[PDB]
Amino acid sequence: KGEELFTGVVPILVELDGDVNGHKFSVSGEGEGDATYGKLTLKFICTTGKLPVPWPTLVTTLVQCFSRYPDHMKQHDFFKSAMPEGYVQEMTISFKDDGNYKTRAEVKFEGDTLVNRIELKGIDFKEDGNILGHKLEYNYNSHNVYITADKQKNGIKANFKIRHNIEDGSVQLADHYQQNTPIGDGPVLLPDNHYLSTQSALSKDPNEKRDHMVLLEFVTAAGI
Ligand SMILES: [Mg+2]
Repeated sequence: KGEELFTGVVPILVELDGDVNGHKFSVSGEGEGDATYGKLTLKFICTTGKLPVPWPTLVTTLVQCFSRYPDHMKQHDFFKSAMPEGYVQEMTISFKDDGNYKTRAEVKFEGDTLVNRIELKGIDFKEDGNILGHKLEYNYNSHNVYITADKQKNGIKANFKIRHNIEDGSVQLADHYQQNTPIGDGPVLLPDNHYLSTQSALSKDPNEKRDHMVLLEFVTAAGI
């Protein structure tokens, strides 16, 4: 059973290949998760050079199996129930008045390591918009990820709106539509409606010259 794999600290690897308006890039991340505390600590590096989009726009794409599900809600934790075989996570991320990302990720164990492998495609971004113009602040607001069951796909859907702070005081909305489906043929937990309360802090490694992001995140299930 999947939740048993998450009682301790688990190493995490994240590998993303991206193309946004023909700008090709890759990101590699390493860190660890401790679902007992809903806690993630990761460092991401752009391995191809400078990142052509703002780091905050990639946070939702770059492992909700590390959410803390309170004991009384453990029957609603799809994400761990799909492990170790894993799940596919697909998102459409619609940036208001701008372009969109489409992502497809596979999240699964490789040995004792939780791996998130992602392909991201971004299209129809404005050259001097907040994304390609790098007008987003290097910070991150707290959000609720609203989860519903998708019985016919044996999985879940999520809907939420990320509020990215713009450097002039305004907000760039990024609407998210998410679908997750198990990779394996074993049974999974199909949840009642609930949400994940997520808090994220972005920072820099003072000794790192590559383009990078240090992320500390807490994710807690609620709403039941
Ligand atoms: Mg077109």
